[PDB]
Amino acid sequence: QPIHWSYQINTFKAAQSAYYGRSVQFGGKGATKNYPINYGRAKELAVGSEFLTYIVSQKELDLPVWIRLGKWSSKIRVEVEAIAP
RNA sequence: ACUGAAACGAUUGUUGUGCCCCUGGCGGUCGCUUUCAAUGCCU
Repeated sequence: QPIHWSYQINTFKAAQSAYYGRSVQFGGKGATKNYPINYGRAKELAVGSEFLTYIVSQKELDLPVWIRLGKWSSKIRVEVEAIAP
């Protein structure tokens, strides 16, 4: 559940590793296969955000206080409390 | 296969080109090197 959230729209690119770069149309010659050629804009969930989840288990659980999520393996602080009986 | 695996908004570019701290201006004005003195004493 999102408790507090914001979005950033940030561009991402393909690198020109060679000294010479041609902008090629996607599906053109030398570009005929589905790969991230050219550029795109990602609407990311931003640092200014907080989400709430619940884990239910039948045994005391050594939950990691850091996790990674998504397309770019991005860090989340997990702060966790066991809800007492 | 975490709505997954990899993922450069990049490449190039001179805040540039011209420009007299310039013009005018008397270190000027006033001012006695002055005041006193035996070529002297004797033949």
